[PDB]
Amino acid sequence: ATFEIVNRCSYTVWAAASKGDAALDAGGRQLNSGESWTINVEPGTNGGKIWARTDCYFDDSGSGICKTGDCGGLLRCKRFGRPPTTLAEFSLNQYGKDYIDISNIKGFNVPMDFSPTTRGCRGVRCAADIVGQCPAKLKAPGGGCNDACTVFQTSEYCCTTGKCGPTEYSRFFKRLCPDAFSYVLDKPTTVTCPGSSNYRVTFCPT
Repeated sequence: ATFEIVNRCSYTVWAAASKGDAALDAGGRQLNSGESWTINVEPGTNGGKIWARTDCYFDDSGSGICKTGDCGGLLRCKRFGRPPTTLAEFSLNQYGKDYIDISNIKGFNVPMDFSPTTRGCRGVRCAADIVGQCPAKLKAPGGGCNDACTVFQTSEYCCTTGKCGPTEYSRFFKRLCPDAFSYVLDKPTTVTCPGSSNYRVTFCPT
């Protein structure tokens, strides 16, 4: 499957793509404002994610640090990033269907649109100003708006027992971005697309 990752933000981001135990394609790249990066994701990839990282410094070896979404200090991510990270999530070719969603379960850093470029399903977006409106206790100093599980590490926020409900914090994300997951047991906002669809992830869509 082809993903085109587009940075419409006014600032540089460092895109990342991983399935948690390996890079997808090159795993990461710098995207200046307006740049597009096209990756190939193997059919049948389960549990892939794409995100943006902000305020990164990397050396010639591709080693460094980012203020949001750092993936163990590497330009080319093999593992998932440190919250807060708005996530584009996908599982491809699962019994004939692709499944896509946006998630705020690991917080929010950059607004995102995640849309197919082929026919047969709708996209999803979270483009509200979550950082500007972020509750004081969830604001991340490096930028972004953390989820409550990351900040407080309770069973209720992290849904550790597999029973949890919505919270004051999850409802904040849900109010601003209804089409994104706000907590682990949120009513799913997953979209089902035809198997082998292609997609575009746009940072700062509006």
